[PDB]
Amino acid sequence: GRLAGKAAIVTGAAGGIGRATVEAYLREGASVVAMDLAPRLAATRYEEPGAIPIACDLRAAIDAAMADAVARLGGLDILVAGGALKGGTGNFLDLSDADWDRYVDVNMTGTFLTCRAGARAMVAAGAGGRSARIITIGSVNSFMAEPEAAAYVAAKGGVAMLTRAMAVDLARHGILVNMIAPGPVDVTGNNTGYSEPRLAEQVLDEVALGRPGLPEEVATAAVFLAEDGSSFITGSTITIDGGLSAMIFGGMREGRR
Amino acid sequence: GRLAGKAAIVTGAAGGIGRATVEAYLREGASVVAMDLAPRLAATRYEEPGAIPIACDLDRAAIDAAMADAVARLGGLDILVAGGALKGGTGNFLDLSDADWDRYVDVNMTGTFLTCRAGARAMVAAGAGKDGRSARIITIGSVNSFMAEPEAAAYVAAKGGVAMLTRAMAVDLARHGILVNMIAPGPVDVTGNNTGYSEPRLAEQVLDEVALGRPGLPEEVATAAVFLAEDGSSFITGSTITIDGGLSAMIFGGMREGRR
Amino acid sequence: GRLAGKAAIVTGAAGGIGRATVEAYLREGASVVAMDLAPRLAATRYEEPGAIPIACDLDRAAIDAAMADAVARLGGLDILVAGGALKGGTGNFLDLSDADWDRYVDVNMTGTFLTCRAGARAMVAAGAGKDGRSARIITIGSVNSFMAEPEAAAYVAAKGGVAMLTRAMAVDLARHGILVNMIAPGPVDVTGNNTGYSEPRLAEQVLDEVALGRPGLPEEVATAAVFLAEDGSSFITGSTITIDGGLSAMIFGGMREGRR
Amino acid sequence: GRLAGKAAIVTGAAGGIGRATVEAYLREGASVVAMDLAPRLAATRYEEPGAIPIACDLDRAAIDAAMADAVARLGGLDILVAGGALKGGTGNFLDLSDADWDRYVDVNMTGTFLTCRAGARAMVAAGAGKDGRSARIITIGSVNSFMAEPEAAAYVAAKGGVAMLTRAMAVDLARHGILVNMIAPGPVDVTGNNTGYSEPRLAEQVLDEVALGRPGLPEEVATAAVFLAEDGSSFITGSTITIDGGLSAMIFGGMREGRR
Ligand SMILES: CC(=O)N[C@H]1[C@@H](O)[C@H](O)[C@@H](CO)O[C@@H]1O
Ligand SMILES: CC(=O)N[C@H]1[C@@H](O)[C@H](O)[C@@H](CO)O[C@@H]1O
Ligand SMILES: CC(=O)N[C@H]1[C@@H](O)[C@H](O)[C@@H](CO)O[C@@H]1O
Ligand SMILES: CC(=O)N[C@H]1[C@@H](O)[C@H](O)[C@@H](CO)O[C@@H]1O
Ligand SMILES: OC[C@H]1O[C@H](O)[C@@H](O)[C@@H](O)[C@@H]1O
Repeated sequence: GRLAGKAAIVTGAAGGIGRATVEAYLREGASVVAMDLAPRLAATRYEEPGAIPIACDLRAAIDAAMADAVARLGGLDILVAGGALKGGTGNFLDLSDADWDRYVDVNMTGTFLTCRAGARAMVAAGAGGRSARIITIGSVNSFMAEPEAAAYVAAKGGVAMLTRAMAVDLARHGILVNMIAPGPVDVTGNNTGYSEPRLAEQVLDEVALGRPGLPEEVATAAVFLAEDGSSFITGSTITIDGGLSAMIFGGMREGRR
Repeated sequence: GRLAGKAAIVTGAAGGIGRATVEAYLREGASVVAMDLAPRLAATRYEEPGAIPIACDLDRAAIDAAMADAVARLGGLDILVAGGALKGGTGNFLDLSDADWDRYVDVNMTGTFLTCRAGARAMVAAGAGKDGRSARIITIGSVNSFMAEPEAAAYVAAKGGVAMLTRAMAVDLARHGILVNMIAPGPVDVTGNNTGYSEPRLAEQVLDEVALGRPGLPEEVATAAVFLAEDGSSFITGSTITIDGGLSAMIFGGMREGRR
Repeated sequence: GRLAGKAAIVTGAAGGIGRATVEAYLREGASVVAMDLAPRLAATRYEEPGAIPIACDLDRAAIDAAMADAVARLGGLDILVAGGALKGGTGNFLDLSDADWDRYVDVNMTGTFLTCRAGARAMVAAGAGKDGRSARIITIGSVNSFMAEPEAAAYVAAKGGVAMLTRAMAVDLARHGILVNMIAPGPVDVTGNNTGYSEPRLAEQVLDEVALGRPGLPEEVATAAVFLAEDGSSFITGSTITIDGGLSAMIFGGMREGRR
Repeated sequence: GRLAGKAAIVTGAAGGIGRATVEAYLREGASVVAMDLAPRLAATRYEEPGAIPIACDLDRAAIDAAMADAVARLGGLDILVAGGALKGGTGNFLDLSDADWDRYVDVNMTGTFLTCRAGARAMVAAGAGKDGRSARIITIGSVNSFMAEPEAAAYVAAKGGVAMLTRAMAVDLARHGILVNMIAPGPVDVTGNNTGYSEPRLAEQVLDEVALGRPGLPEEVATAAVFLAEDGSSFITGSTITIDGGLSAMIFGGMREGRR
């Protein structure tokens, strides 16, 4: 396997993308801690065996969970920071302090705290001929805004520049740092995530491939960015969006018109 | 003047860029509130007359109070320039403390959010759009909103936050007659002394990395704040004007003829 | 006027954006050559007086001849706006012919290169930088310089070409006192008739994809050509000013309140 | 192997990146045509067996002939890597000749267009999509697709062209079951000798501007060509994978701890 013998922590590991990443990592020979909220971990099953579940709460909690995870793995080669609150709130005019703080604190500051803890553990465990790997999960919303979700969109721009600042500062310490930017991803397991009629029409217009992605289609990039061969890739984004961010006036194309 | 009769609030108005913007706005016929920390306002003079100083503190209670007072004194609000910002690095990301992280995110990202939400609500209350013309929000980000300097992860992250906040604001506020854009400065000498980038290793890297081979002046950034606030810029929203002497356009600038 | 005493060439000067730029430049005190095809110049009127018409054809021989004549009549060159462009799509990439490819690349990419090389040489010959101020090259790209419309691969490719040409020119010409920037318009109605984007499916997609919910006017683009040509923009080079009503800032605009 | 049973054409297959890609593709179970100039193919050896060499001249007649022959021998086409490219600078933009311009645009932009149009038509003819899996076009651009090096305006312009071509292809070919992406390498040492970036001023600027402080190896780029060609990458189209050791992510790298 392409990750044979590597120690990995995946946060948000109960959710769609996090879950698909745990499974792809186990399948490629890694030892994997799956970190998420206690209830969620309780309620999930993985199609691959070997996952070490560890409950956490995306500051004291984060440090405790990360220390425990590194203790059980005997080190740390790979961090996938997949923990994230999703969803919109309404127009920016009515955006409350509580909604702002929740998205910024959970998504931006939570990812910072997790990645600082991970990076320090990687250095302590001797990162660097080969390099440790930090992988953040951002969004096409790290670059272009959806309506009525200013707190989530701002946080994602924060995560994108955090990723680049981390790449720059951690290069000397033998750690490579990159982001994965998914477009729409159906996480229902049911093919019902984007089935609301107006939403399904706009997916057909705005995504070149005309559909949402599956979690497995994102996890594959997390393997690519964790493997030995990706040793000159740092500070970059792998965008996984079926052409969403590449296209304008996609509603006018042949086949849609 | 190009801003004749418009009501403007400029935050960070004691600092270099904020100060140059207050002066350009007064020169172009606007009524201007200059907002900054009380001490700083006390210690500044403007080369143009008419500025209405109002002390503020980018808590949240403070921001609302200062904005309400500002709008009361202006009799409305057409233009907001959110220039308040903590600058500077801390050290390597490995040693970045919770306190430094929180301070940059809370002051630069959340402070800009709180100021812009207050501003936007005041603009709507004052009838933005009603005569066919649009109110204007202008945020000051940085080349660090797109590319990272070393040893400043908290500041760089916050600037990415401000860049996407700006685009989310543009999208949501278009229906309310408000246009929202960012100005992204590269290196800007704010000493008044031409000494801001004079440390020898730094001055060498400015010569290599900036195509024009020098730092900018605050006035060179203020000119874009006038452009983005004027009536003519009525189809410009969700965009960035980058003011960096070619920094973000160039790679291997140390190899160019004249440098090598 | 903001361009008082400056010598400017505007190419594509019969067309919408080029015409609006000639008029804004005359209104701001510049001496202006209007360059375009002979027939088109014959068929156009400007709402401002003073334009020096000069026919051209974006041969290479033609471009040099026209530029030499223009510079002779102006007595120098401070400002070039390279607005000449073939627009329009062809069909799916699978069926894109050699003739359509060559025509879009040759006219839009190479024609902009030839015009800007001639302009830059003339600017240096006329002493660009000598008075501490810089000459200015302004290219007209598109949102298609960064994101692709369907069924227009030749036009889209050429626009990405022009975007990178612009940056390469910024880097190489900084030492010669010339600043180089691009303007990237989104949809612009050039009918004078409010009928450019009136086909019903198209009008629906403009409402969905443009935050301001309409096409721009030529005048809304020209305003940036003045900003980029004036003395105050002296630290701005290698950049893009995007004028698209939020098109490139937004995704899933069809879902927003007021549209769904 | 991850490409087991797939038919691939790799152009520029004698050169560093193209060679490393042919080898990685053979190692992952693909049948591979290696396309390049006749002399170069004659002079190269691959560390893996199975390559089908086919001479070509990125010569429009030549391209079609070589591609028809390649598809005939493979019995179809699942994967195209368009790696053919002229590299190198010329001098300042002011002195850039028509002949250098045309050679870079014609070989790098137009040659990539002709190759990819041929490839895409073959892929459709061979039934791309029928089994629910998609054919794959991979273009080799550069960090110069986005930011300019000095003294290489023709090469840089062409790379911006190839970047936007890639996106226009992604958009138009999605309905035909083909995914299209670019790989953007930073500095890559293609000497086999660790001498590519050894000139002292250059080596110094690589240390300053690349976060990893070195050039890449061809193998470090080829790995992304495998990723983009495999079945798992089925939601990735219109994108860029940048492989540059942090070059495009960083500013003022010369100031970082360990360098200053
Ligand atoms: C606001 C929000 O939570 N957006 C989701 C998803 O709903 C979107 O489809 C996707 C990008 O379109 O971003 C996100 O992953
Ligand atoms: C970290 C920080 O505060 N950066 C400053 C300044 O020091 C830099 O020169 C400039 C970007 O280069 O950004 C900023 O305006
Ligand atoms: C194919 C083409 O020429 N595109 C035009 C115009 O049709 C579009 O509306 C505009 C914005 O997409 O780009 C362009 O200026
Ligand atoms: C001039 C030129 O052809 N640029 C090449 C290469 O020489 C550079 O090292 C690389 C990184 O700048 O870009 C390119 O791939
Ligand atoms: O010229 C300074 C330069 O720093 C880097 O090398 C790159 O990220 C460029 O984009 C930036 O412009």
